Amino acid sequence: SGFRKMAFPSGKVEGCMVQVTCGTTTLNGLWLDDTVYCPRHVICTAEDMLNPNYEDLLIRKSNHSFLVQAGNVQLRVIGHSMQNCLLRLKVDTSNPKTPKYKFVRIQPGQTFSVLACYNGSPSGVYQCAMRPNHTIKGSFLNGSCGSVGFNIDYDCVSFCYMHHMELPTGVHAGTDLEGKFYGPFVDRQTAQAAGTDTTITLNVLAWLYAAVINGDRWFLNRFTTTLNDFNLVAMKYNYEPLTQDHVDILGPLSAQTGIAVLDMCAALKELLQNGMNGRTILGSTILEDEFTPFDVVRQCSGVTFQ
Amino acid sequence: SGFRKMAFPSGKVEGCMVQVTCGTTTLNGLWLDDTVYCPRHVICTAEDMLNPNYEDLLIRKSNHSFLVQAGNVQLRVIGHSMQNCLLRLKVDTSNPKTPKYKFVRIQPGQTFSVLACYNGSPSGVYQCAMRPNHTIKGSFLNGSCGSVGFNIDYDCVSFCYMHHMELPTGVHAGTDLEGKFYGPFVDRQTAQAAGTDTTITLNVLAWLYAAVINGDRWFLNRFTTTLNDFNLVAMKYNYEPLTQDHVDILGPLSAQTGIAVLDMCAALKELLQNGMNGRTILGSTILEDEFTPFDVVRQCSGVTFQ
Repeated sequence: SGFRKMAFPSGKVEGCMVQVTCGTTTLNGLWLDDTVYCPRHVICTAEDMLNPNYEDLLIRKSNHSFLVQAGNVQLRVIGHSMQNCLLRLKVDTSNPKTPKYKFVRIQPGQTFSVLACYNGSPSGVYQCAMRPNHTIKGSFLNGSCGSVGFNIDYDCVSFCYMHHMELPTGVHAGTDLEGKFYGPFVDRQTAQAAGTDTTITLNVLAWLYAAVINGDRWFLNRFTTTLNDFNLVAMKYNYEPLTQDHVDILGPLSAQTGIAVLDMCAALKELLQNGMNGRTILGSTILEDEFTPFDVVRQCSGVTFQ
Repeated sequence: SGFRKMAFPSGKVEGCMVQVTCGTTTLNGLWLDDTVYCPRHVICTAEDMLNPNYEDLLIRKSNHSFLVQAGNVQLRVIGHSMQNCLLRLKVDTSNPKTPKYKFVRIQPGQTFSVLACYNGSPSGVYQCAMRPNHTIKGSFLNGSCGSVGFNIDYDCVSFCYMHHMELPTGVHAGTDLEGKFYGPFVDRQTAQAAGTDTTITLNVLAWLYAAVINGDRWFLNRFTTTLNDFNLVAMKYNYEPLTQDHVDILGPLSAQTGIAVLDMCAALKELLQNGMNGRTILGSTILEDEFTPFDVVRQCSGVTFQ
């Protein structure tokens, strides 16, 4: 029982963190086998960030312009190249702690764990979701550029995010591990605001299912709804439109609880229209949208508390 | 700038988790140097255990009775004993991944990270607090017994909790690493239940200081209060009584912000009596109580772990 915003154990990622410095700029890098990945803006001074031309800035660097350190130990750079917004540095030694891994680009609304680091040293791990507008909703730790986001399946680490920039509203922007930004953001220190954001409907429904599996049914009702009528209501509350695909993804949770998906949608519609009347669900006074259906299945019992 | 709920990097603890099996009962154990620590109820019946006689049951147990597995390696048990509600199994191999560590007994209100584990394999990590009623609102499923809670200072892991039981309300109970339960709970099936709980005043105050440090300061006012008058109000809202010792613990945050603790208490009184009137504090609509003064100091000062 219980339900928490839990992250994946971070050990496999801890053993890959390093520090990368170019000039007076230092940030975190990810060391896998014989390569170190980091934001290309490490080659930029705050000044450069106003209107940088990375091709021109990088051609002026040599392998020895980069100092990579694992702890207090320097790793010699023997090659370098830029891949989109990432710098790939080949080093002369391999990381024996490299886990089995994959690079994946996640979709908005999906969740991942972030190992926040400073100067190549881990400070903490937290769980978050890629917002529909491609930003991450929490507050990052100072100097966390280069810290990465990941999910773990069995013993394979799927890296999906590298932190690059800080946004005006205080939200954060970054890229996947091929160096492509999530969202309409670029690595230039200029005002760029996030598009409008929405509540992740699929996740809110997943979470209501978690509450039922854990024994609570107070918010259910005797009504049902069509997908269309649900969207007509939910979209008035800034919720992402719900699609049949989303409905299909909720199949397993629906089968485990005996509550048809559209019946749970009728419950959510009422919660949006009438509020929670001072009550809580899974300890929260507001509807939570940072747990995917997969997160709920992984954390909750496969046996509903009837 | 930067502040959110985080767990400590779990790598150092992941390297200490093992699976301990006695017949049909399998749970988790903590492997440090040549000793494996685990809940003594690992030696109990099949899916139940009403009033077991532990000292008697241990007699009919040989070292060979205990199957300990670290990853895919069997660890040969060469000794066993009981220490309060824990079993200490001596194994023939000292854990190569043993971190610098200490065993500490935390106090109510204090926080720690929990590494949820099943079959000796780490599954997730989250931050939680020891509730004033000596239970933790964790997230645990069958097979999680033996999972541990800890804090990390520099490179030293302070273990403070080992998981043993789930109570009727879905909250959790366990012991320190000397095998002594937190609270009046016992490792047997009884009618034991969690007592009433209170909000952790000290932590709510620490969080308001975190808010101020991060620029969220609309709730501050020009007044103050006596401790007694604050408690008269807080207690009506089911907040733990604030003591002079708690006021002292907040000294570092009060000094950093220049806001006297009793002045912050006056701000909190106003929040409890009038609510937020729509506004938010660090993005929250409610007052958070699972960040200690130390968590705030560590996070807002940028500490990392080696």
